[PDB]
Amino acid sequence: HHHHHMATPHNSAKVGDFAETVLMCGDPLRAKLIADNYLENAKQVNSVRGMLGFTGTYKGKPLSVMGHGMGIPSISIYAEELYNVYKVKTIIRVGTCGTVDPNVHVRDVCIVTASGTDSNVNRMRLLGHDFPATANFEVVSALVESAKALNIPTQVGKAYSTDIFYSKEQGLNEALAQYHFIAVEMESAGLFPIADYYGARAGCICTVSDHIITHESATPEERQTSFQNMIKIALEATLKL
Amino acid sequence: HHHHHMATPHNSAKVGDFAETVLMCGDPLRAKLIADNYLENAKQVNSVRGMLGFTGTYKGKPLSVMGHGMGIPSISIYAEELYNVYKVKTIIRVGTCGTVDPNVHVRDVCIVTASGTDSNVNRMRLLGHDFPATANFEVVSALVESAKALNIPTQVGKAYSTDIFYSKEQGLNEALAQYHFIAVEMESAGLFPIADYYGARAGCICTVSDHIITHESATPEERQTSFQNMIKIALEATLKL
Amino acid sequence: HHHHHMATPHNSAKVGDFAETVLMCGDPLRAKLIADNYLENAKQVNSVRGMLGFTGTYKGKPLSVMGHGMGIPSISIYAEELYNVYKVKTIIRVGTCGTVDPNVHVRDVCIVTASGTDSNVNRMRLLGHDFPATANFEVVSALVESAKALNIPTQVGKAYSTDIFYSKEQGLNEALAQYHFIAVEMESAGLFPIADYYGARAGCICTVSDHIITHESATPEERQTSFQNMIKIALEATLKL
Amino acid sequence: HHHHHMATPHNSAKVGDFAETVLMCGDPLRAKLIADNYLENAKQVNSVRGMLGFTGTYKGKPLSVMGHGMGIPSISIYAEELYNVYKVKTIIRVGTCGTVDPNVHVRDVCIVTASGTDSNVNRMRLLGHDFPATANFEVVSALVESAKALNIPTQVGKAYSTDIFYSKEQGLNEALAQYHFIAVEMESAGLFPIADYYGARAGCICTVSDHIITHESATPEERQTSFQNMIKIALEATLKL
Amino acid sequence: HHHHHMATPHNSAKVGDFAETVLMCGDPLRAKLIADNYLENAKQVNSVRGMLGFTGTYKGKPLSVMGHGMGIPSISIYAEELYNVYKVKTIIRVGTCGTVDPNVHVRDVCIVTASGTDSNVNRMRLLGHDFPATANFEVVSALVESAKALNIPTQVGKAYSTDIFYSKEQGLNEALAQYHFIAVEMESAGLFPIADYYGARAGCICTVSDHIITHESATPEERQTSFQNMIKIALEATLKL
Amino acid sequence: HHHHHMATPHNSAKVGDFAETVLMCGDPLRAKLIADNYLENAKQVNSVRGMLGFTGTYKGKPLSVMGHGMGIPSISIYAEELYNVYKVKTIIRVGTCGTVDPNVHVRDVCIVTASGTDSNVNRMRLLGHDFPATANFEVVSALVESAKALNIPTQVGKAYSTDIFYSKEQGLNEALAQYHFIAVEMESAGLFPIADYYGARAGCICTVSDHIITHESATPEERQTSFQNMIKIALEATLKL
Ligand SMILES: O=c1[nH]cnc2c1ncn2[C@@H]1O[C@H](CO)[C@@H](O)[C@H]1O
Ligand SMILES: O=c1[nH]cnc2c1ncn2[C@@H]1O[C@H](CO)[C@@H](O)[C@H]1O
Ligand SMILES: O=c1[nH]cnc2c1ncn2[C@@H]1O[C@H](CO)[C@@H](O)[C@H]1O
Ligand SMILES: O=c1[nH]cnc2c1ncn2[C@@H]1O[C@H](CO)[C@@H](O)[C@H]1O
Ligand SMILES: O=c1[nH]cnc2c1ncn2[C@@H]1O[C@H](CO)[C@@H](O)[C@H]1O
Ligand SMILES: O=c1[nH]cnc2c1ncn2[C@@H]1O[C@H](CO)[C@@H](O)[C@H]1O
Ligand SMILES: [Cl-]
Ligand SMILES: [Cl-]
Ligand SMILES: [Cl-]
Ligand SMILES: [Cl-]
Ligand SMILES: [Cl-]
Ligand SMILES: [Cl-]
Ligand SMILES: [Cl-]
Ligand SMILES: [Cl-]
Ligand SMILES: [Cl-]
Ligand SMILES: [Cl-]
Ligand SMILES: [Cl-]
Ligand SMILES: [Cl-]
Ligand SMILES: [Cl-]
Ligand SMILES: [Cl-]
Ligand SMILES: [Cl-]
Ligand SMILES: [Cl-]
Ligand SMILES: [Cl-]
Ligand SMILES: [Cl-]
Repeated sequence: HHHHHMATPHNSAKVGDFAETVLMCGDPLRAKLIADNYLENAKQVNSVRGMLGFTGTYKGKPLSVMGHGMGIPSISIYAEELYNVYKVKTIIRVGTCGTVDPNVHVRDVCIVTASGTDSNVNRMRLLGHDFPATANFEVVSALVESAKALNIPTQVGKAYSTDIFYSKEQGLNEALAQYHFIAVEMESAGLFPIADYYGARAGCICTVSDHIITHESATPEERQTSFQNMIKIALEATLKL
Repeated sequence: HHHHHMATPHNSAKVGDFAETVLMCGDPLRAKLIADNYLENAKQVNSVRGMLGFTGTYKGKPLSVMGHGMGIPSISIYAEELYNVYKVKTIIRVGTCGTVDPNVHVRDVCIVTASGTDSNVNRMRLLGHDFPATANFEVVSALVESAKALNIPTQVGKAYSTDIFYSKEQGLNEALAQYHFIAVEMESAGLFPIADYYGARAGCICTVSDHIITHESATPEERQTSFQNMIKIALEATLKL
Repeated sequence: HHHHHMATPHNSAKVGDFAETVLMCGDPLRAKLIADNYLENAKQVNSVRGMLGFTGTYKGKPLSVMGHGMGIPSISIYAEELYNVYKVKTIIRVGTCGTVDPNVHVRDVCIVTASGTDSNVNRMRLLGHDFPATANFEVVSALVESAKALNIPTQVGKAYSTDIFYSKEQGLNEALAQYHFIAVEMESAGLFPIADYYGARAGCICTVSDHIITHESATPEERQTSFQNMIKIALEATLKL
Repeated sequence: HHHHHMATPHNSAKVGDFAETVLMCGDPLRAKLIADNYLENAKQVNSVRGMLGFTGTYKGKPLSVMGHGMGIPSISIYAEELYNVYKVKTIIRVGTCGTVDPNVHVRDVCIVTASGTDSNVNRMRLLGHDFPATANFEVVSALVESAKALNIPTQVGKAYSTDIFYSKEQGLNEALAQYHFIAVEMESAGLFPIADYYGARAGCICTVSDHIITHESATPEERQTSFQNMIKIALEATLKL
Repeated sequence: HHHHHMATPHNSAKVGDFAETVLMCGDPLRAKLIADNYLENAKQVNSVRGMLGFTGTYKGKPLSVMGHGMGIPSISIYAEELYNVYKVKTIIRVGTCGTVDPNVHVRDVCIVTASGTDSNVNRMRLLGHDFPATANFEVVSALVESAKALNIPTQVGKAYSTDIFYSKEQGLNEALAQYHFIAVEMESAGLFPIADYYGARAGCICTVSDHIITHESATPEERQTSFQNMIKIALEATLKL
Repeated sequence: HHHHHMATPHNSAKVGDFAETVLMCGDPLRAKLIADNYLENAKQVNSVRGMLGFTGTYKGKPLSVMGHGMGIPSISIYAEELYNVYKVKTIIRVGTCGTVDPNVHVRDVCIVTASGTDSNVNRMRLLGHDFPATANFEVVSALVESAKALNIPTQVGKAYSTDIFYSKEQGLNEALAQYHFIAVEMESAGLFPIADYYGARAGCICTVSDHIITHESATPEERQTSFQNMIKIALEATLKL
């Protein structure tokens, strides 16, 4: 039939169709790959706007995975709905990033403790002041401990979520490196304050695809291996959450 | 084969695969509907991240149509690439919007002359000052004249592009209405300054899906009819551009 | 007698003494020149603070012309009063400007679609966000069509209204040129949002007196000819409004 | 002859035609009244844009008086030129103001020690920080001592220079009163930093025309008497400067 | 002798007189209490401005303790010097705080993951953007694990470092509670970015003295017991760092 | 006994223990030196946090002296309490400063008319606008006249109160010098608006310890002599207040 129930303007899943724990990545096609290779009992629960989402189990524990699109405004829509309408308790963003830090390398796995931003969305939430987009400590710890159990080294520290992929901003990379921001992406800084609003949990893990300073770049095969390592860390972390 | 050439990180189209004129809408599935119903000579030229794009002709004139995702950061990626890598000259954003204006109604067609925003991306381009995201006059005029020839009434005026769909901002709707902003969406304010940077052209036309104040809402069938009217205006406008 | 009725602190005209359409220029002595050479049935209706204003007819249609002084705060006083107390419907600012754009030349006529600014007055109107000072489309179109009928070429695009004539701001000219701002003046960005507040119309047309980058400068005779061309465009446009 | 030498775009006076000490008021017609009633040896030195200026002597000492128009951008043009081109050393702004302070009354004379503002012009001068627009102490003291010698009571304290005469700003009056701002005007905050830039001196004295809270208002005759008291204080102060 | 060597304007300690790990609290008299009750091998190494500092050992491991005064500017001076001149590697701020969170109680121990602020110091470090003042994960984890081993419950989450103890800011407490800020203090947000600049580590642990909403307040004896619990957690954590 | 009455969280003095006039300096040990050498009838009235305060008489007139610590947040606590709880009428800050002005020299005495800042505390008080931290004119005049009677030359003008002693800010010194800021310190800009809030008086006098540009620096003996000159000016000024 040409029409289905819509719980939100952006998601056709019914309440109850999402697990309490959700992995989100920017690319919905990567969400499908995760579901098709790591979940059992899996069903597709959303395809509105092509933003594929799936619910199943990982090692028997309910888990959903869904795309979030690119940028703070896009993840904010999807995450707000997940926490509010779908009653999700924990979201882990899984993704890729650039780096400027001189001691972070392509293929490294970065576990995000907090994320800076050039967006205004968090100033709007705290009377114009500085509101740190901060990962939940239990989520950070679950990711760190899972990586340790898997013998996968990790970088742990700050990300920077920009609204502008194609930066023209003189001095930005130098400041990010001086203060040891390890990951440049476009979303985490929008996710963490929404989790706070709902009394819920969020974190982020990313693999470095490109070094913005040295120009080093992971090949497609290296990116696949990096994502496999990262996704295994995230999946194992969900068992602790 | 498991790998194709990538002209950008987000688009597998080769240079030359996009026409000089492009319609963009947020929903890639709507881009497909536009291509499948209004273009001839059509081919799919991108599917990276599910962000479908197509190139063909409308009444014999080359025209592309592609999704842009939700929010300023997402459209900025895709539009920057279209102007820079693909040498596009004109982008018309086609979409839906809310309204707060007391004399704008659900199903109305809004032609955007400029768009306000709560994003920082334009302050970053003009030394922290106010940079109006302004549609190109030839594009605005082409849309206005096409609607006149089709006997479709239009509202012509300002939009507001927000980073936050799920607004919690007291007083925003009252200020938007007081100054007669006619459309609330999430993208135009990011598109117009990129067109300026490249010495190129952009505009936006949107149909009102929801009245944010009165709670009126277009049914699915009404939204389809509204989109048909709007897309015909946009398509006819491309013949003048 | 040493005292006359004052409808506002800045204007001795009685309500009804201003036509529904008004041209405003910064120099009150230029307002007098316009009245003395282009209006019939003309009377001086204000001289408070030397800010001369006149009401008569252009080709039989009621039209006023008045000075506005230099800068956003000055035009804001006079325009607020015109719309609020005097019930004016349409104001066209007529003036001179500088340019930094590499393809705009001294003596060019610029029709303003929107104006940026370094003033805070528009942030104050929209909860601290970006509020584009946007000309009314009917006014822009009337100016464009009048110039076409007169065979006078025009540049159509963005202005920048600064609070600081004597700029010391490194990088400003480069950013303005990069984004193709065509006119540098001091007032339009304050006028357009006031028109919006009152549900009324405004626009601006300016002639380039000086190229800020190349140092080219119109002679007094060239400025007179430029103003004659511009004023004829504006006057003819009022017949359409 | 239809053309005269222009030392600046806004002033036809030749260098040397302005005294080292200048009184400026917003209304050029008031500048004429001051010249015609208090100066000897007087000549009109500017009439561009109707912004009348005069040079003569007060009690034998060279003194100029000129209008400055309304608002920070207007006074900034004229004062920048006076200090830079005309080599002026001291400017005293003489004007009218409103008040919100519960212990300041209509007809009071206010001597300004510093002026707040809603303009961005001073942030632009100090890397975005707070730059207090501060009167020169010798000027303040000369005004205070002159008023004492004339037995004229004065209020001494902060002004607030707004870009928006027609305020719509909730809470502004309450904050201004809480911190004992004594005068509301539109110019001093732009004058004092320009004097600083040139290593020169500035101050301001104003008479209260209106109480913004109680709605009390000076009659025309009361405003004349107030201005007479204020101008005598300013004139006597110039003899000390 | 009336004069001693000064390695910095604020500290008479010689380089080498501070251990690589330092506890800092606002009250220098509390620093003395910590040294006199928990350190062996202890000596006073600074008394400039009364800002007492001490170096000794805790369970044999070198450890310093010093006051930092109240507010971001004060801690910034002392911490900058400790990392830069004294080559410190790890600073743990130990202190007291208020809370607004409905589920945080007087006497609770809060381990800070990141701290918001109303200061501009971090915007100045990151081109005007949002720079989250973020604790080092190893420090956070050491505090969490030490509290667990001591069977002391802890709250783990965000602090807010204000410049204004005596807040008059309507809506601040409501926003802080909505986003589950657990601790209100005046310093952590200045410490963490300095540690980042030096490639070093910092964290913060605080005990709740007052509930800002309910008005509950710890008695002097309760504050002593709370501080004893907190200091034992911090001291044990230093053995892991 | 291990516990005393606390009128505030930071001051054990009882109401009435502070005189209506107070000198404050950053270093509490310097407050003690002032009390021990210039006051009679003196008693120590506070030692909480080591922030020594004393009350006695100078030439028979009640006078207190107390430390304020370093930075705007610290002085704000102590001064707010002094005006609010202790009913103080006049505070003179006495301190040291740097200078960048080319005509200000080490050992000079600077009397502050107003102070700029990089803090947000004054924007928070005036709806986000520019609120000049302005000394009371009677206090400034008392300091100026006292220095004259003592034959001590003074510089009179603007200070700049920074949150960051260890500046890394390119261009700051050049802007401060261009606009003739004479003193760089960390506190005055926080004191003056608090005095305004309470309808009370404040000022500041400082001696130049270091020239930030030329690197000149006062020796310890020169700083002692400078402080003696400055404190005598301040003490004599209190007799006029
Ligand atoms: O260098 C980078 N900058 C910004 N985002 C990045 C970068 N590298 C990876 N991403 C991630 O991939 C998308 C953009 O291609 C964004 O969604 C972001 O999450
Ligand atoms: O009320 C509205 N606010 C913001 N965006 C809207 C609204 N109505 C339609 N859109 C449009 O649809 C997407 C969000 O659903 C956004 O991409 C925007 O373009
Ligand atoms: O380059 C320019 N900058 C700013 N304003 C200008 C410029 N050229 C012309 N005007 C116009 O003339 C007055 C100032 O002389 C301003 O009122 C503005 O409208
Ligand atoms: O209440 C007032 N607000 C703002 N400016 C005022 C006020 N009263 C007097 N002026 C003064 O008069 C002009 C405006 O009429 C401005 O130039 C200002 O200097
Ligand atoms: O509610 C509170 N607000 C701000 N700082 C606080 C609060 N409670 C404790 N502190 C802490 O104690 C000092 C101020 O008394 C500050 O140094 C801060 O660290
Ligand atoms: O150059 C300077 N910058 C900032 N503060 C200074 C300077 N010189 C003196 N002080 C003063 O001394 C303390 C810092 O050492 C601050 O409290 C300030 O009042
Ligand atoms: Cl992805
Ligand atoms: Cl589905
Ligand atoms: Cl990049
Ligand atoms: Cl769409
Ligand atoms: Cl494809
Ligand atoms: Cl909404
Ligand atoms: Cl003009
Ligand atoms: Cl008249
Ligand atoms: Cl210029
Ligand atoms: Cl006047
Ligand atoms: Cl003349
Ligand atoms: Cl008003
Ligand atoms: Cl403490
Ligand atoms: Cl010592
Ligand atoms: Cl509080
Ligand atoms: Cl001191
Ligand atoms: Cl005591
Ligand atoms: Cl410094």
